[PDB]
Amino acid sequence: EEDGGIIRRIQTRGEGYAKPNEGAIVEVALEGYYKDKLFDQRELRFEIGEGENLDLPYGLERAIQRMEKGEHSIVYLKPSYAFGSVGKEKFQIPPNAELKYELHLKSFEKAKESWEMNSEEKLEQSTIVKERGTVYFKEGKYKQALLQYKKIVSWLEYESSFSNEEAQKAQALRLASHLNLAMCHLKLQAFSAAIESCNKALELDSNNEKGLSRRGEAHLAVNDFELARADFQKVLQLYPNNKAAKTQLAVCQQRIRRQLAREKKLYANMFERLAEEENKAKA
Amino acid sequence: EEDGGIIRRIQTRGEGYAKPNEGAIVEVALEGYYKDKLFDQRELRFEIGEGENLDLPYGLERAIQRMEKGEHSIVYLKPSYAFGSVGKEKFQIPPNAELKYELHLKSFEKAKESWEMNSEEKLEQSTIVKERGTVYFKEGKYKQALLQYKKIVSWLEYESSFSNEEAQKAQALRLASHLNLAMCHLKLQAFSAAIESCNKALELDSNNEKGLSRRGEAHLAVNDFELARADFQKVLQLYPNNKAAKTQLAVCQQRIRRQLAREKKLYANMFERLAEEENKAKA
Amino acid sequence: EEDGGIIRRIQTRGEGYAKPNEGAIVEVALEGYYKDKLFDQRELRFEIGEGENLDLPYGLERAIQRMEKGEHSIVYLKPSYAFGSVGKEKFQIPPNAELKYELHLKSFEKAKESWEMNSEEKLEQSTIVKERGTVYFKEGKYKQALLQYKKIVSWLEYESSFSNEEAQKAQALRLASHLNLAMCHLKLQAFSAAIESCNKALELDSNNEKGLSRRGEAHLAVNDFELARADFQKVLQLYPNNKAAKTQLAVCQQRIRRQLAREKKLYANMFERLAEEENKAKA
Amino acid sequence: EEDGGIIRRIQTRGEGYAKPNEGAIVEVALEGYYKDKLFDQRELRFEIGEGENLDLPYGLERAIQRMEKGEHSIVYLKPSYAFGSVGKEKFQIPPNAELKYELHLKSFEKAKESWEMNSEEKLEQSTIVKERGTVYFKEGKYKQALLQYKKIVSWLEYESSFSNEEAQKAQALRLASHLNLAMCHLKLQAFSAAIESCNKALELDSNNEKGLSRRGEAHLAVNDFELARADFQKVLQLYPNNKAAKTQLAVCQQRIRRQLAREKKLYANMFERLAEEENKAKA
Amino acid sequence: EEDGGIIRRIQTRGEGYAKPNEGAIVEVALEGYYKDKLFDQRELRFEIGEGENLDLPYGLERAIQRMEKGEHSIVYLKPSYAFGSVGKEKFQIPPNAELKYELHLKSFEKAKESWEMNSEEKLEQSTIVKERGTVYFKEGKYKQALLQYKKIVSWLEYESSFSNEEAQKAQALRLASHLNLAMCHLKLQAFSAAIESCNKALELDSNNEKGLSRRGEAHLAVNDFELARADFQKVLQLYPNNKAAKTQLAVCQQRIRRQLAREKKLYANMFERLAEEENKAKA
Amino acid sequence: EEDGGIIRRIQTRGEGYAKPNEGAIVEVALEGYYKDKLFDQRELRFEIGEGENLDLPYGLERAIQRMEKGEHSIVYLKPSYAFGSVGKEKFQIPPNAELKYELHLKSFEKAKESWEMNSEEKLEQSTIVKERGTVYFKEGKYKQALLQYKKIVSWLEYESSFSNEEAQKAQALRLASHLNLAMCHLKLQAFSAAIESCNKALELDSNNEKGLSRRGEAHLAVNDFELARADFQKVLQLYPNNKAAKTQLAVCQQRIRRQLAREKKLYANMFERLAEEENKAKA
Repeated sequence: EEDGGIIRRIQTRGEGYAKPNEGAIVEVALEGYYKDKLFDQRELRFEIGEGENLDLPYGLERAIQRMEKGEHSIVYLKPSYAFGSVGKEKFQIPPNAELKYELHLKSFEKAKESWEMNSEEKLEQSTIVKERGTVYFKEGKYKQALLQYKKIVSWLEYESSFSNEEAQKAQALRLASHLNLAMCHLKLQAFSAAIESCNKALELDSNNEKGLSRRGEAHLAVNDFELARADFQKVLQLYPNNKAAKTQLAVCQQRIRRQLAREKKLYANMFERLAEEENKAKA
Repeated sequence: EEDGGIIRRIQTRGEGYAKPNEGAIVEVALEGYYKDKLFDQRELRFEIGEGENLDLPYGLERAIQRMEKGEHSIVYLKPSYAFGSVGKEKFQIPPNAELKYELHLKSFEKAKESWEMNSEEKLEQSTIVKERGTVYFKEGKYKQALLQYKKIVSWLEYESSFSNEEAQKAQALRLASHLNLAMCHLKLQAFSAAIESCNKALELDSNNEKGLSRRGEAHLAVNDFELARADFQKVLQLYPNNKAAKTQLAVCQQRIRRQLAREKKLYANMFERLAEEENKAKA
Repeated sequence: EEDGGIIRRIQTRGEGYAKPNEGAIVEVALEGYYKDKLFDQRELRFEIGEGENLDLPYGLERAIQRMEKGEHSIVYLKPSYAFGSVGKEKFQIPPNAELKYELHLKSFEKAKESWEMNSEEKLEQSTIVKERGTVYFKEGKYKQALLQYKKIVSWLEYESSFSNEEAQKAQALRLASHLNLAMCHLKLQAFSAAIESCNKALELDSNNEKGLSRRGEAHLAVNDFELARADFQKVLQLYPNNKAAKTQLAVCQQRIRRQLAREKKLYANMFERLAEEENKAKA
Repeated sequence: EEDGGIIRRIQTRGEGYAKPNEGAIVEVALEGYYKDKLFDQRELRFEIGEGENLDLPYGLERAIQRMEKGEHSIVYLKPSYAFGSVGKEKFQIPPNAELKYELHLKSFEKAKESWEMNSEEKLEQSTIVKERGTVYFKEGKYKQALLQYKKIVSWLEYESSFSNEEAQKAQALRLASHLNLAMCHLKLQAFSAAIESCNKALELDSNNEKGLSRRGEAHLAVNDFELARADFQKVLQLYPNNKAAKTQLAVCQQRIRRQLAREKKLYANMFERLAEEENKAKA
Repeated sequence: EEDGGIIRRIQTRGEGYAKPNEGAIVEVALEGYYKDKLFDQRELRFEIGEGENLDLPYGLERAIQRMEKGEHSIVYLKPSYAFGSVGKEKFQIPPNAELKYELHLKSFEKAKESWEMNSEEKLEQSTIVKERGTVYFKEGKYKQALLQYKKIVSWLEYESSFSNEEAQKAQALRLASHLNLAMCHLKLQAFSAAIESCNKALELDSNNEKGLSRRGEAHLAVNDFELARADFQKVLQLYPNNKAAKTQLAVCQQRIRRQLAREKKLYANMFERLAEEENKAKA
Repeated sequence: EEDGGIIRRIQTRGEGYAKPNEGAIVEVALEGYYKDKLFDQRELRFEIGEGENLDLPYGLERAIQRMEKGEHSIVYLKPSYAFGSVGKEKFQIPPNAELKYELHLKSFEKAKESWEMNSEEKLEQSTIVKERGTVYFKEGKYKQALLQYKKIVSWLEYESSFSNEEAQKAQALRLASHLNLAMCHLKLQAFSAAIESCNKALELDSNNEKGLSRRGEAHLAVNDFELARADFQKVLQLYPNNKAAKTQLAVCQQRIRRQLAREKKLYANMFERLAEEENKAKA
C-alpha cells in the first residue's frame, strides 16, 4: 500500500477500541529524531489534518490515525512520508531524510463524519467550525483557518433535505464561508484564489459589499485595474458611503491614467519608427 | 503551421490589400475537390469562425483570412488543415485526406477588433450580436448561437470606461449573454457548460429565475438530484407560481426516494453478509 | 516485441537459406485480403523500406524479410501492422483492420550495409543510391527520392578513414545530397525540412548558389519575407545574373512593403483610439 | 457526469423496481439507426459486459443498465459512447458518429455481486462461470470466454474464509482458470499474455504439464527459443511420454542451431572487416 | 550524457588499455573535493555498481569505468552526475553541487559478461556470488545483497544449453536467488518487491515453505490480512509444526475480526442514518 | 500571472516616471533577508538579465524593473521567485524559501530594443555588446559573455533592410558572434552547444579555421574521434601549419586505433564462444 513508508513499533498498547480519524482533536506527546539526534519534542493538542502547520510530517499524522488512547509507539517514516524533498530547515533536516518519532497518544475525540451528520447537525458542526476558523483567523494562523471554513462549503453542498428554513441558514453559512475564505486568501496573498471565493460568494448574494470589495481588492492587488475599477465602481453604486471603494477607485484611475500615457507614447514611437523604415524602403 | 499546410495559388489578383479578420462576414464562391473529384460547390456568405458548422475545413477559413476583395484563387489543404482525423462522411471523405478548393473572395467586411470601439459602440454592437444570437438559436444552429454570445461576454470583459448607466446596461447584457449560453449548452446537452454559464449569470444576479432553473435542469439531466432539488426549491421560494420548478421538483423528490430505498436495502444486506462472516469466523 | 503482430503460414518452401534485408531489392507477386475480399493484386519489385509509398503495409515488408527465395507464404497482420490507425481508403480498408496477404518472394539481392563497406565502397554506393534518388525525382516520386538521398548523408557521416581526394569526393557527395534533399522537400512543400537541408549544404559550401536560393524559396514560401530577402540579396551579390533571384527578391521587397503600410496604419489607429479614451478619462 | 453522452427517452415505462447490473443476462429487442437509416436490428440474449463482441456500442449496454422489464426506450449515443473513432465497418458507420437505438428490454436476471456471495456460493458461481466459459471456448468465441474465466480469479482472490477443504476447491478453480486463460490468449495469439497466465498457474502447481507446455508454446510462438527449449525440456523431465514437447523441443534445437550459424558468420565477417580497417590504419 | 558531465584529466597515464566493466572489482584511492574543500578521502575496493551504497556519485563510477591499471587521474563532476537533486549530508553537500575527485585506479578485474561463460562457468559463478550475497546480508548491507542475487537470476535467464542435471541445479539457484531477494526486500521493507520475488520463487516451487511464509509476511506487513491469512493457512496445511505461521495466522485471524466489527457497526449506522432520511423525506 | 509572487513595499519615493527594462544597466544597493537574517549586503551595478550569475534571485530583477530612480523599496518574494526549488547554498537559503530584500535603485540607463534601432544602430549596438561579451570572456565570466554574444545573433536575424556593405558588416558580426559563443561553450564544457554554434558559423564561412577547429575540440571532447578527425583533417588541408590541428589529429588517430584493437578482440572472442557452443550443440 504505502509500501513500508510509515513503519510503527508499538511500545505500550493502548486499552481502547477507538482510533483517531481525520479531523479528530488529539493530545500527543512527541519526540522527533534525525539520526538519533533529537530535533522535535513537545506535547500538543492539534487537529488531525493540520499538522503541516505545526511542523509535523504527514506520515506522522497518518500514523496517529492507527493508535489508541494512552499508547506509546515509535514511528519510522521514510523521506517520502517525512519532510521529503524540502526537509525542514528550522530542524536542520535536509532533503530526502528518514525520521524516527516517539509519540504517545494521550487522548482524542473522533470527529463526526459528514454522513453521520443529520440535517440540523450539519448546520451545527458548520457554525462550530466557522468560529473555530475565525479564531484561527484572528491569531493570524490563516492557513489553519482555511481548513475550517472549507469544511463548511463541503458539508452543506449535497445535503438538500433542508426545511426551507434550514435552507436559509445553510445558504448564509455558505455565503459566510466564502467571504471568509476570500479574507484568508487575501491575507495569504493568494489573489487568484481570493477571486474564486469572491465569485462563489457573489453567486449567493450578487450585491454583497464584502465580496465585491475584496474581489475588487484582489484584482487591484494583481494590477488588473480595469476589472478592479469595475468592482469598486459597483460597490459605490450599491454602497456610496464606502471608504475603501472611493479610495481604491482613485488608485485605479491614477494607474489606468498612467498606463494609457505609457502605451500611447509607445504606439506613437512605434508608428514613427515604422514610417522611418518605410521611407528608406524607397530605393 | 509555418510548414506547408495551406498553400494558396492566386488565379486572379485582388484589389485592396484589405484582408478579412476573425469574425468577419465574408462572401465567397467555392469548389471543393478530393482527388480531383467535385464534392462541394457553393456560393455562400458566412462569418469567419463558423466555417466548421457549414462543413468548411478550418484550413479554408485560415486561407480566406489572407485574400483581398474580388480575388479568385485556389487553396491546397493538408489533412490536419482540411478535415483530418475524421474526414467528412456527407462528402464521402476518408481520414487524413488532402483537398483542393477553387474559392473566389467576392466581398467582405472586417469586424471591430474590440479596442476599436468606445463604450457606446460596444453596447451598440453587443445588442446587435445579441440579436443574431436569437436567430441562430431560433433555427436550431446552437453552436453558431454560442459564437455570438461569447462575443458579447468578450467585448464587455475589461472595458469599464462605462458610466454607471452604461455599466448598468453592460451588466444586463453580460447577464443575458450568460443565460443564453446556458440555453444553447442545454439544447446541446453540454450540461457542465450549462452549469458554468448559469453560475456566471447568478454571480450577476443571485436571484435570477432562469439562471437557477436552467442550472436545476442541468443537474437533473446528469442525475445530480440532490442538487437539481436545491435549485428548484430556491426557485419556488422566490417564484411560487413557477410552472416547471414545481413539477421537476417532484421528479427530484421522487428519484431521491427510490435511491434511498436502494441504498438502505443495500446497506441492510451488506450488514447481514458481514454478520454471517462474523459468525462462521469463530470456529 | 511484436507479440504475434506478424503471423506467417508458409505454403511452399523457398531455398538458399538467405533472406532480404533493409534495402534489399525484391521481386514479389502478392494479393491483399480483407475479410476474404481481394483488395490488391500485383506483381512488383521494390526496395525494402519504400513499401509505404507503394501501399504495402508496414508489417508486410517485415515479413518479406523473413522469407526465402522461391517461397510462397500467407501472412497475417494484426491491425497495428496492417494499415493500423485509420487504414487505407483506396483499398476501402477501414480504421483498426486485420489483413491477409498472399505473396510469393520471387527474387532479390540483399543490400550492402554501412559496416560491410570499406571507404571506396561507400563512395561507390553513395553514387548509385544518388542515381536512384534522381530517377525517382524525375518521375515525381519525391518521398522515394528522399528515401535514397538520405542514405548518402548517413553512410558518409562517421566515416573518417578517407584520404583527401576521398575527403573531397565525399564532401561533394554530402553536399549534392543535402541540396537534392532540399529540392525534394520543396516539392513536397515540407519547407522547414527544406530550410534545414539547405543549412546543412551551406555548412559545406557557404556560397552555394542553389543552397542559398532554395532556402530562399522556402523562407519566401512560408511568408518569411525578411529572411528570404536576405538569401535573395546574397544569391545576387555572388551571382548578379540570377533571374529567379532578382524576381523573388522583388516579391519580398513588395510583400514587405505592403506588410509595413498595413502595420503603420494599425498603430496610427490604436493611437487615435488611445487618445479618445484619454479624453473620456478627464470626466 | 458522462455529460449527455448517453441520452435516453423512455417510450413505454416498465413496471418493476429491478434494473440490470453488469453481468446480468438480458433479453433485448434492438434497432440501430445512423441518420435514421437502420443499420442494426435483432433480438438477443446476451450478458451485460460482452456487448463489444456482439457489435453493441458500450453506451448502449450502459443504457440498458437503467431500464426496466418490458420498457421501450430510445437511446441517443454521442460518438464517444458509440463506436467512436473507429466506427463499425460492417454497419457502414464511419469514425465520429452519433447513434439512435430503439431497444426494448424484455427481461433479465441481475447477477449476484461478489460481496453478496457467501464463501461456498463463490466456489459455486465460479464453477458455473468456468463452464459458461468453456462453452464459449469451444464455439471459438475466445474473447467472450476470457470474461468468464477472469471472473473466477477475481472472485476467489481476497475471500479467504475457506474451510481448508473449500480452500483446495478454490485453489483448483484458480489453477484451472489460469491454464484456461492461457489457452484463450494462445488462440488469440496474445503470447505475452499467455505467459502471464501460465506463470500465475505455475505459481499454483509449479510442475503443471499444461502450464509448462503452453508457456513453452508461447515462447516458441514469439521466437524466444532458448526460453521455449527450457520449458519443453522441463515438460519432458516431468512427463516423458509427451508428444508435443519432444516435437516442439526439436523445432527449438533446429532454429537455435541455425541462429548460431548465422550469428557466428556475422562476427567472423565483422571481425575480418574490422581487421581490414585496422591494417589500412597503418599510414 | 555526451555533454560534459564527467570530464577526466589524466595526471599519470595507465598501462594496459584494459578498462573495468560494470560489476568489476576495482581497487581505488580517492579524494573528493567540493568547492576545493576535502570531504572524502579513502583507499577502498568495491564492485562497480555498488558505489551508491559506499557514498560514491555514479559519475565517479562511470569515470572509473574508463581508466586503465595504475592510472592516477582527476575527475570533474556536474550535479546530475555527482549527487544532484539531494546532495550528501554526511559530507555536508548542497543539492546541484559540482565536485572534483583525485582518484587513482590501482588495480582491478573485469567481470564475465555472461555470454563469456559456458554452462559450467555459469553455475560455478552463480554459486560463488550466491555466497557473496550471504555476507552482504549477514552485515546488514541489503542493497548490496540485491546486486549479487540479481546477478544470479540474470546469468541463468536465457542460458538453457543446460543438461537436465545442470538444469536441475540452475533451477535450485534461481529458486534460492528469488527467496533471498524476498528476504532482502523484506528487511528493506520493500514489501511489493518481496511479494513479486516470492511469486517468482513459488512459480519454481509452488510448495516452498519460505516462499509462502515471506509472502505471507509481506502481506501482513502492508495490512492485506485476508491474503497474509491465505499464505499462512497453506503454510500450516503443508508444514504443520511451522512455528511462525501458526502465530501470525492468529494475528491475521484477530485483525480481520476487529475489521468485521468496525464494518458491520459502520454499516449498521449508515443504515439508520438512511432510515432517518427515509422518514423525514415524507412531509 | 505571478499571483502575488513579487510584492513590493515602497519606502522612499523615486522620480522621473522612468523604469529599467530588460538589459538596462542599473546601480543598486541591496541587502538580502531570510527570516530577518542578513544574508547578502552589497552595492553593485549590473545588467538586468544577468542577475542569476550574481546570486540575485529571478524575482528581484523583475522588481527592480518596476522601480524608479532614487527609489528605496522592500520587496517580498514568494519561494518560486526566490531561489525557489533548491534555494542557494552560499547564503544557506534552503529549498522552498521566502526572501526579503531591501534595495535602493540608485541610477540606470534603459536599453535600446530591437524595434527602436534602425539598420545603422543594430550594427552599432552589435559591436558594443560584442565588446562586453569579450571583456567578460577574459574575466572568465563565460555565462555572462554568452548573455551578450547571443544578443548579436538575435538583433541581426530578421533584419534585412541592409545595403550590401551592411549585409557584409552584419555577416562579419553574426560570424564573430557564433564563433565566440563557441569559445564560451567550450569553456563551460557545453560541448553539444559548442558543436551547434560552430555549424552556425560555418554556414556563413565554411572554411573558417576557428570554426572547424573548435567543433573539432568539442567532437573530440565528448569522444567522437571519428567526427573530430574529420574536422582536424579539414582544418589541416586548408591550413597546413595548424599545430593544435596536427596534435589533435594525432590523438584521434590514436584513440581510434586503440578503440578498434579493442573491438576486433571482442568479436574474436564472441566468435570462439559461439563456436564452443556449436559443439555443446552436437550432443
